[PDB]
Amino acid sequence: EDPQLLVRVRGGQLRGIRLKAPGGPVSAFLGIPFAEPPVGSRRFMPPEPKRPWSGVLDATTFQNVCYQYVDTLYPGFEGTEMWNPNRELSEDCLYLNVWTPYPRPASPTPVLIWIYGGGFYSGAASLDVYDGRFLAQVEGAVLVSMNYRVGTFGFLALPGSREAPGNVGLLDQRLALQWVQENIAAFGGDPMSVTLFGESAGAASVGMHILSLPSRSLFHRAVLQSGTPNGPWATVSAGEARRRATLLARLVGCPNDTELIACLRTRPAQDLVDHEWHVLPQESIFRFSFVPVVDGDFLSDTPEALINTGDFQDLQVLVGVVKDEGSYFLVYGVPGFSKDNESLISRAQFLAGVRIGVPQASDLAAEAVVLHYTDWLHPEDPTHLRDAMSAVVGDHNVVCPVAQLAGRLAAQGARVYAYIFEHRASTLTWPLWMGVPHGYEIEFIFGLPLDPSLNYTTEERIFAQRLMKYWTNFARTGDPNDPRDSKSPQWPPYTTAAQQYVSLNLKPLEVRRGLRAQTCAFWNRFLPKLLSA
Amino acid sequence: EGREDPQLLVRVRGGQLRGIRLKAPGGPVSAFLGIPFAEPPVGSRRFMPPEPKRPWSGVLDATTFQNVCYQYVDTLYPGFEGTEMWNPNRELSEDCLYLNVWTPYPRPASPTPVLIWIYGGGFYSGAASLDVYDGRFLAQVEGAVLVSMNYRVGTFGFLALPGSREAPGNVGLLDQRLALQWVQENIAAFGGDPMSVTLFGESAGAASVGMHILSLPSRSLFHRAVLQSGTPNGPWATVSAGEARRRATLLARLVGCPNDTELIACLRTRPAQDLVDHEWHVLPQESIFRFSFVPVVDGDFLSDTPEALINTGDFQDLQVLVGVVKDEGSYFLVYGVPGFSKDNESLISRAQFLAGVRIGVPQASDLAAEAVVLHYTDWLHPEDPTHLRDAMSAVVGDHNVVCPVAQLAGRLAAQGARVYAYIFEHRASTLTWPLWMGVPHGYEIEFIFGLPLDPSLNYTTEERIFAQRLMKYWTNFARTGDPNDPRDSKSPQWPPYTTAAQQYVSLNLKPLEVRRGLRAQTCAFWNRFLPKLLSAT
Ligand SMILES: *[C@@H]1O[C@H](CO)[C@@H](O)[C@H](O)[C@H]1NC(C)=O
Ligand SMILES: *[C@@H]1O[C@H](CO)[C@@H](O)[C@H](O)[C@H]1NC(C)=O
Ligand SMILES: *[C@@H]1O[C@H](CO)[C@@H](O)[C@H](O)[C@H]1NC(C)=O
Ligand SMILES: *[C@@H]1O[C@H](CO)[C@@H](O)[C@H](O)[C@H]1NC(C)=O
Repeated sequence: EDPQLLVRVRGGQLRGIRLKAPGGPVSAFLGIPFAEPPVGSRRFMPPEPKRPWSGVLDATTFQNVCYQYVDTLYPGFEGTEMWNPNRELSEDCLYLNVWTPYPRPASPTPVLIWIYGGGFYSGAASLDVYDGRFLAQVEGAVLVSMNYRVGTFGFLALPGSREAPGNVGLLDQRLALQWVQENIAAFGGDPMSVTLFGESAGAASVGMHILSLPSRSLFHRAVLQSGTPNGPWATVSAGEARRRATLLARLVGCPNDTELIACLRTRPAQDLVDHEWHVLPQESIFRFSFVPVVDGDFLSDTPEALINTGDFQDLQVLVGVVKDEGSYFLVYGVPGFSKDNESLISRAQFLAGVRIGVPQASDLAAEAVVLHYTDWLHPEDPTHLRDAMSAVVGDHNVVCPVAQLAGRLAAQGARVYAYIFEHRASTLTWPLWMGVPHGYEIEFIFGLPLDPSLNYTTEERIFAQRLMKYWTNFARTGDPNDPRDSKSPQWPPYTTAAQQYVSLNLKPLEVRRGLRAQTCAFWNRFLPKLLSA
Repeated sequence: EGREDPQLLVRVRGGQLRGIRLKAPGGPVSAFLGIPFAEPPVGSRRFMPPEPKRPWSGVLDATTFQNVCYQYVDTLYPGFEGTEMWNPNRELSEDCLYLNVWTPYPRPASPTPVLIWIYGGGFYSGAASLDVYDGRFLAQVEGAVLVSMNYRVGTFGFLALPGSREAPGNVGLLDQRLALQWVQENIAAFGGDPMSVTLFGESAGAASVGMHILSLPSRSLFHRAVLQSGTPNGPWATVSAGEARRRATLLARLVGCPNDTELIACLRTRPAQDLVDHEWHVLPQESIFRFSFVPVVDGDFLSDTPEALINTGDFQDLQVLVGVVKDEGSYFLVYGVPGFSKDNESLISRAQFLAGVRIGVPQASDLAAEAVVLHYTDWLHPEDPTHLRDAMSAVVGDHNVVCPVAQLAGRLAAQGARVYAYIFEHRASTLTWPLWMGVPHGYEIEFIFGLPLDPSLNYTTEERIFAQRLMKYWTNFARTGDPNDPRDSKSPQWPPYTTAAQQYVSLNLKPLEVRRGLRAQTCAFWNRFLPKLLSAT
């Protein structure tokens, strides 16, 4: 049997499987356990490293998906399903995946580690969209992706308790990073060049690893696609975590901290997920029930405090957003919107919609939002109100958090590269009015167009290769620029002075300045003053 | 009479007048300068509403300009055409309620449309005799009858102890109403059509025109209105009865005069200069574009606040021309905002921009002041001295003119008014202020009145043709309620500003260009958001 598929890690022996990528084979090792199954009395608790095993462990299928809510808004429709889990659901989910060139790389090759999104409430590394074969085959890189516990299982927290101290979903991630140090070299990977890269709740996670001192020993570069540790959706405070947890328990019959969590532990998983979405304080979209918590442990203070004072003199970061961040979430809450019609909306609906999109907003601040996004040359135009409602949601939750993060990281000594992803997929299945929705750069970063049977267009293939090389160049060097290309489109560092980012689309690189600068001043500088008065 | 010119002798309701034959570039005009229309408001009549001028015997000589209402005289740059041209050019006296009349020579045989000019000057200065208010060119070239009156300014026009008989305030406006009454009764004697009367006025004068639109007694004395770079609404044009009462009793304390009757009576015994020497001293906060004594919302001349009246009144039977210059703000900065001067480029620091905002927007709380700075800042270049300077000019200009105007045009329009709106974009080649100030507040006036037609004034040939075009616009609007030429559809047309399309025209040396959105986004800030922010603080 094939020696390229046979690898010895500190915990046993692994048989991977050889996979065909469009222009070569790759070695894949799928379903490697990195922690003891967090079932039973281990539910809600920090993971423990995997006991050693006997024999040769099979690593050729994807393991089960962490237990999570499964979307039903559009049953059968491909643009929603593609995010739904494709393996069975289980609490027994702490496994990771590794792809690598075939043959195994001679010299040590940079590692890329991918943390999926899904609002800390869903997701899985086994999605077709996260296929690591292309990056491995084409760019010669070693790619690791992990599962982490999501929902109540990953982030339910009674802070200061021992039985549920919070953030265990992040600790799942952290163990996989320790595993990559202890084991990746056996695959050819370089433990001394590890890039984290993730999207949405993934990017938020990546950020939280930048902001937690024990994680900094485990990676060297980070990529934050369309998400941030800061902003309104990614963290709660200790007080609010305790409130949502004690309410979920009441909503499932339970019942002291120990008595309280112990009863939850005796509850079939679906009984907890049935009531997940039911503890949110106000009516919401782009607000999630269970998410990281400011515990003084993993997060010593709020990410806002931490980015505002940290020293990032060593860091290298690549941040960015898509053209239409907020459009995806509008169909999941905001009346008037729907994937099936044009979602032309009235001024009444737009006023109502802002209270949803900005649930924490007072009366005064929600009129401040309506007066800002309104085109007063066409104040009743159904098309502008629609596009603006989406802009509110995208800017409040993603684009302006990214702008604040990029600002502070760069100011505090980091090398930042900022982008905006402006190409919509020809394959895409949502209506035209959503433009480029939240999450549809990923298929291009993972090189999916290179598979000929996905019916992507030829320039999309050429586009995919440009991005695949921007990222892997970042991973190699901390600079997305080819060190052998002398074609003028160069990607400049983002700075506080010049605030320059580039646009990712089919045309060559174009350098722009200010990342919705006037509009982010409104969100980042003024509205904080407004609510606190 | 004998050997007198028989086209310069005219009888009015108060007696006979001898006028004068002026040379204009293209022929002569008749001018009647210094016609009294009220009893001089001296002595016990100070602060009182005007009384109609008792008739005189003999033939009154009306060939020179009369006195200027008692007023503060600017002394910022002494001997510099920029400031002097607005400074009073006759003797200062409380005896000052006189008006002037220009008419074609010979006086027209048909009944000619009338234009009545009301000068700006912040309700604290001004005179109908300034060289830029010269009716000789409008009268000669467009064939029109121009009337401009003196109205009392400062304490003497607007100091008010509301509710009292001795000082009911707003008498400065009641002067203007008397002159409008006068034009009704006597303008036929000069060939004028008392059924085609158009008020038109700049700044404080434009404000005044607005008060006449909003006051029912004035509404039968005119038919159309042009408001240039000023409004009755807005922050500076009016004060509440409470504020006027406070400013008056402090001015009394300041000159020695601590029941309202006894207080006013003491003030009546005070040299006119004593009052002028102290009016700048009762403003609540360190400000610019804030004026001590202005119209008061007395419930009489103005039944409610201007803001209330334009929201709710009917205006179908109304035609209005409104507009603004490009740089409304720049002139006021050098009179207050530290960092600004006519002699250097006025490149300020971000520190000075925050200091400035607190002055330009003196009613703003800390939070509102922050919102303004947040909005006017260029966040790609938040410390750029050139951008900061221009932004500071734009804050004063939008707060005080362009957004009251935009609110006025929008509010009138929605309620039946036919509205035309312009932005005046040409800087006079003869301008003496520095280049950074752009087209300052007040420097379209010389072009409406036609001064570039005077060869001695050293304008350009294009400025001459330009000034002719504007005179046609204004007077066509007086004649018809429409600045467009009937016998000319080739040249671009000037559409009415409606709420639905917010259309307005540029006025520059190039042909009319139609634009949409009178600072649409930024006036949402001032006319919509900031009132709510003041409200909830
Ligand atoms: C689009 O469809 C949804 C559900 O079918 C509906 O609620 C919404 O009103 C529709 N929108 C328009 C603009 O017709
Ligand atoms: C691509 O299109 C062809 C026909 O044009 C079809 O046979 C094939 O199944 C399609 N593949 C996908 C992934 O849509
Ligand atoms: C311009 O001159 C005035 C007084 O002469 C001064 O106060 C101001 O600071 C100067 N501005 C600059 C930019 O030099
Ligand atoms: C106009 O120009 C002439 C020619 O130089 C000059 O003598 C005169 O003083 C100037 N007058 C004005 C008002 O500029």
